[PDB]
Amino acid sequence: MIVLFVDFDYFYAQVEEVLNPSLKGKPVVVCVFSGRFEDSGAVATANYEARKFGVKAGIPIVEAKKILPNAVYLPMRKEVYQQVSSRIMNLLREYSEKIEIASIDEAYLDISDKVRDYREAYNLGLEIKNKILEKEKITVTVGISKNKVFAKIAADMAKPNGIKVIDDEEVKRLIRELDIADVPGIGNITAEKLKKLGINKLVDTLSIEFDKLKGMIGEAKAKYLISLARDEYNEPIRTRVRKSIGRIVTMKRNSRNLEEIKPYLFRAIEESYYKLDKRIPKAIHVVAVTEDLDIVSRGRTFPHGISKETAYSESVKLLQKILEEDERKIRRIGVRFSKFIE
DNA sequence: GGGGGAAGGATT
DNA sequence: GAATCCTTCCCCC
Ligand SMILES: Nc1ccn([C@H]2C[C@H](O)[C@@H](COP(=O)(O)OP(=O)(O)OP(=O)(O)O)O2)c(=O)n1
Ligand SMILES: *P(=O)(O)OC[C@@H]1CC[C@H](n2ccc(N)nc2=O)O1
Ligand SMILES: [Mg+2]
Ligand SMILES: [Mg+2]
Repeated sequence: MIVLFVDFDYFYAQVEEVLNPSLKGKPVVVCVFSGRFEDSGAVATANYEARKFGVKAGIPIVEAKKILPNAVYLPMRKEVYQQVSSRIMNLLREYSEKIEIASIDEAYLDISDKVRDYREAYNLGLEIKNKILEKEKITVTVGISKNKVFAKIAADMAKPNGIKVIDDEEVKRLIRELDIADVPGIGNITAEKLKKLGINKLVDTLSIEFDKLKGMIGEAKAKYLISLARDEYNEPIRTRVRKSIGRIVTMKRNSRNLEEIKPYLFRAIEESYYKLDKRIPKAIHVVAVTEDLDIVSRGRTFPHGISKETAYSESVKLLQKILEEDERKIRRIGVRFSKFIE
């Protein structure tokens, strides 16, 4: 089994770059402006020029403008990015039908039946980068290894516009030396608590009693890390669809008033049914964000499809429940749709 | 005993 | 901040 993983370089910022020639060699920061106070919101993506001075995804915009005030700041245009992404993934499909589109900026190809060894895979990867650059002017990084996780790790390593093979000797070395925080699917909440116990490398995961590990990070992550350190991670490359679509918006202050909150909620529904195409969800969640970092939701699932008009009524009810079962005022309001037909 | 569903939590 | 996916828990056949 040979896996070829493809990840798009600083993707939202790079698409803005391709579109706007007046930008490339400068620092570029793609943001989501919550539209509240001036410069309210966060950084979604920054190019490498911007990253050098500390500005990266998830930091507050006002923070990015202190450590790098003169950069070019741009609002997120997710639909533009999604159009480009869709085109590149159709390019990817041509190299393998065994493809796992994991997110808007990355995918896994099972190229086992296509190539006989890592040398041929590396040439294939080069051909893939070349065609994506040619057709879309977008640089990508390719990872190649024996399974999905290590192929991504290879891409993580290959910096931007790179390509890298992690062979079998290399996985063994990586199991012992790679930081747990560098493992796909392991975020900082998980990395930090493990690190306090001295669990810093994948191999350490074997040194700790399974039951303690499961009590810390949960059964799934435990087994996941353990399977990695044991060099027996399986999981084939399979077709993936987006499971949920939704809209969450920030309100201009506001509070508890129903008829005040309702107009935002309604817009989020419009946008969510817009983005759903002709998918048809069976479940709906209304999500509100309180006056703190507190996120509260209420949902309902039906034995059938939810018509858009029906989305309206149910979503108000769900909101009524949130308002009734929580005293804090509401800052942001949204809706998520899931459990689609087929 | 194991879906399924709901509510909260974590990752990108 | 926004979008999405993951984790835990409850209940009933
Ligand atoms: N706190 C965070 C972390 C990440 N993201 C988004 C930004 C990224 O565009 C996207 C995917 O993460 P990537 O690490 O792949 O980021 P980039 O594609 O922008 O750059 P790179 O390819 O170097 O990873 O997740 C976000 O919105 N908020
Ligand atoms: P990123 O570094 O570009 O990685 C994206 C991947 C796609 C799926 C997966 N993912 C997404 C969202 C959540 N909550 N959990 C995940 O594991 O990361
Ligand atoms: Mg990327
Ligand atoms: Mg990515």
